[PDB]
Amino acid sequence: THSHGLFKKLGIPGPTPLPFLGNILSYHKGFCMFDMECHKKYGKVWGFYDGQQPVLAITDPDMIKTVLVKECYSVFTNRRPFGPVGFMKSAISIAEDEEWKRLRSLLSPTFTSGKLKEMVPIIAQYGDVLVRNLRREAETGKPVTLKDVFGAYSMDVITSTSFGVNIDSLNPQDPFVENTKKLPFFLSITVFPFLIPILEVLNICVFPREVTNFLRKSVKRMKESRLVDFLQLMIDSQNSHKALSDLELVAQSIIFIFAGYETTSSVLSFIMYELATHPDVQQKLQEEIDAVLPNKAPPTYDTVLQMEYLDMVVNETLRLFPIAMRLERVCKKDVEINGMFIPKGVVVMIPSYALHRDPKYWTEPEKFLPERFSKKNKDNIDPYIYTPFGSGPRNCIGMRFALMNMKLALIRVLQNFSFKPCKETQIPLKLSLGGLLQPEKPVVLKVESR
Ligand code: HEM
Ligand SMILES: CC(C)(C)OC(=O)N[C@@H](CS[C@H](Cc1ccccc1)C(=O)NCc1cccnc1)Cc1ccccc1
Repeated sequence: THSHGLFKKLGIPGPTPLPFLGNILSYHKGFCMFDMECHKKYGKVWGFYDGQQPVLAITDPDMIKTVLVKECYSVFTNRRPFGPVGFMKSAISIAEDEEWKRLRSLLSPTFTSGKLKEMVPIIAQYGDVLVRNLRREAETGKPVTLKDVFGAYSMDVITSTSFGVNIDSLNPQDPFVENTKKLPFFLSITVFPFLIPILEVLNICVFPREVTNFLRKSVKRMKESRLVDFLQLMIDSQNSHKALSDLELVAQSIIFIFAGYETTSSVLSFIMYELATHPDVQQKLQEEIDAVLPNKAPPTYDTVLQMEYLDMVVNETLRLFPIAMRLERVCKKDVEINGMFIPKGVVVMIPSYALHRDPKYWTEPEKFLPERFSKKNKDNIDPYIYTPFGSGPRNCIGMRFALMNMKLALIRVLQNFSFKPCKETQIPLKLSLGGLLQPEKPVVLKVESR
């Protein structure tokens, strides 16, 4: 301190920081709106402060490629630290430098296309659970809270694809549904991040210290009972890198569970909102599914990859609602990328949400228009502008699994039901002014049987 002269010095523009707070008062309308304003106010690069922490936004595709791919192992390797984490320091999304590179290696083969084709029959069976829990609400002409029913399915696939456990968590108190339920503080970190090590010597975990105590033992119950799913594929790996330890493995289990719980369910809710508020896209998708799977035939790994309009709908939804909002890398050395000095310790940020809604790359960016991703037009889309799964060595490892999971859900559900707005549906949907990509009011819709 005071780091607050850095961008003034480097000749990089940006909003003037308040003492201690930096620019965080500007987060009151949410990360997203702040980024969009800076992008129009300042242009291709700018700089702000989360407390004393300098953040350099970049929006040049080449420069973004340099950061995320070209200079990844050398400079922009780790994400911005947050804490206290405790033993979750060993989770892949959290770990750093060579220990991350190791965890990335030991867990990469789990996420292969071939391993994912063997999860399809299991992910298929809960697609049926999802339809019956839907019909019980459709036959009773009462509006439906999509996050609950998508959450219950997304919860079902996680427990199954990651440990073998098999519940219809919507309807009992099966010993597993509840510890995963615990699925203001985090803003006080930003002004006082010098207090993270304080909390790390106090063993306060941002992960409720009890959930983790439940699964550290629950895994070693499963580990010593067996002795097709993620835990097996990880136990099988630990049989050039030091093999995955037992606590290390639990920490990955925790990452996968959250990674694909609120994500899968949130995205599915954004897609169903768009398909209800655009009934022709919905009909057109329903037709393509009936063309590929006539007589409500069950989707397989290969018929899913055949559905091009389904892919367009998923991609365009993620353009509008990229649930990460930003990508970030901590610059670990004095570097120069594409003619611009970047001093060590700066956090480099890619404003994905702003870049997805930039009129300078998107005609009518607020409109939901799947055709942007027609095989005709899909080629003009800059892949360092549309980045819903990141890019380079540290992108979303669960990308293909998440696309596959969501699409199986949609096919099964669109085969059987159409989706209409209720009077209680929020149109236009508004994003949580807070810190997550979720709707302000939950998405509720009328569900009717075909
Ligand atoms: C629609 C669903 C999802 C979306 C849009 C999404 C998006 C992202 C993004 C943007 C990142 C940061 C990438 C970067 O920094 O370049 C990321 C990281 C990550 N994601 Fe996902 N994600 C989704 C679901 C999942 C799922 C289901 C898993 C399940 C295993 C998963 C596992 C991970 C991991 C482990 C990382 C950190 C990877 C690393 O640092 O090595 N994600 N995701
Ligand atoms: C800075 C602030 C306090 C505002 O929020 C964060 O601290 N958020 C990141 C920090 S790691 C996060 C750890 C985690 C585990 C369980 C519950 C919550 C969080 C993680 O592994 N999530 C996986 C994931 C989630 C979503 C998609 N794909 C994968 C989460 C993250 C974002 C983007 C890429 C990678 C991680």
